[PDB]
Amino acid sequence: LNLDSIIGRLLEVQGSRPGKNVQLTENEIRGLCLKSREIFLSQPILLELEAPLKICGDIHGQYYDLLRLFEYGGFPPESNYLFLGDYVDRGKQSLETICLLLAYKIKYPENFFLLRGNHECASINRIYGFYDECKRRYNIKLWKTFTDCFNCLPIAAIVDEKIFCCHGGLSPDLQSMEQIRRIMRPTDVPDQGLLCDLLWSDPDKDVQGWGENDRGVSFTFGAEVVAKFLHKHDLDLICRAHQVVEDGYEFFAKRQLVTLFSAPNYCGEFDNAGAMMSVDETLMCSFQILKPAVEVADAQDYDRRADKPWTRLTAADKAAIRKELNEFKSTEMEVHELSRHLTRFHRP
Ligand SMILES: [Mn+2]
Ligand SMILES: [Mn+2]
Repeated sequence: LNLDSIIGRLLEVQGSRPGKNVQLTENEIRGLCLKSREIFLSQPILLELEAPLKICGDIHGQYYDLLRLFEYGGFPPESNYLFLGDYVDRGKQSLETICLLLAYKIKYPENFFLLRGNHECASINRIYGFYDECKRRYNIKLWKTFTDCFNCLPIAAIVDEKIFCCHGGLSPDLQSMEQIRRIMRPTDVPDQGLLCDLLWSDPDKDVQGWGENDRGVSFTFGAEVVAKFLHKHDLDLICRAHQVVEDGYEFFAKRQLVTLFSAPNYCGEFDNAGAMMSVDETLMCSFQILKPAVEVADAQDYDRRADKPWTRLTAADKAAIRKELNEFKSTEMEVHELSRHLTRFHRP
C-alpha cells in the first residue's frame, strides 16, 4: 500500500472546487479497505480511549466539509480524532470521505478512530447513495469490499472511563458493557436489539423512560435513562451523533448527553452548523463549529443538495433490492459464525 501517496492525493484537492474527485485506483481502495479492516479487527469493538481528543459526528460524504473540519481542528496527527459514524450516504463524495478516514486509520491507528454508524451497513447504504457511488465510479465488487470493512468497525468507545460514545444511543438491552464486547465481527447490524439500538436510538426530553422512535427503528430514551445509565456505570457523559442539531452540538439531560453533528448545511436541507468537540486531558469539553452565513467559523458555501433516488423506488424495485440484499448477505457477505443471527435479512 502506497499510503502516503494515497493521502497526499486525497488532501491535494484542498482549495479546489468542492465536488472534484480524487482518482484512487480500485486496488488502492481495495487496499485501504483490507488493511483498515485488519486494524479494526485487531482493536476492541468497545474502544477505550484517553483524552486529549477531538470528536466529530456525522459527515455523510461531505468531503470538503471534512477537509475544512481538519483545517479548523488540525490535520492528524496534530489532533487525535474519534468519529461517531455515518461517513457515507446522502452526500456526493462518500468514497473520498471514507477513503481518507480509512487512510488516516491506517496511518495513525492509535490516534484516529472511527465508530460504526447506522449508515455503515449494507441494507442502509445500499439505498441511500453509497452503493450508487461505488457502482458509478467503480463496481459492485468494491461496494462489497467496503461492506466487509464496515462490518468490522467498532461500535462504541469509552474515553477516560467517563464518556461513553456511540452513533445513536442507549438500548433497553444494554445492561453490561460486556454485552458490547462479546459481539463478534464481522457482523451485520440487526433490525432490532442491542446493536440496532446502539446505532439507531435517540434521546427525547418528552420521554420519561423509553418511547417510540419516529424512524420506525429502535427506540427513544429519556433523561432519567441517561442519568441512571451514567450512575450505574460511573460515567459522566454520553457523546453521540445521528441527529442534526442547530449549532452542531446540543446538550441533553442536564448536560449529561451531548449530540454532535459535523456536517454543516446537511444535505443542503438544514441551516445547521457542523461541530467538533474537544476533550482535553482534564476531561474539559469545548466546541468549534462551522456555521453557514465555543469558537465559530464560516462553513464553505457550496451546493450540498443531493439526489435522493430512494424516493423514486417502485414497489417492484424495492422487492428486487431486497432479493439482492438477501442473496448477497446469504452467499457472499462474510459474517462471524457467532453473529449470523444478527444478519438483517429482508422480507421477500
Ligand atoms: Mn445516523
Ligand atoms: Mn446520520
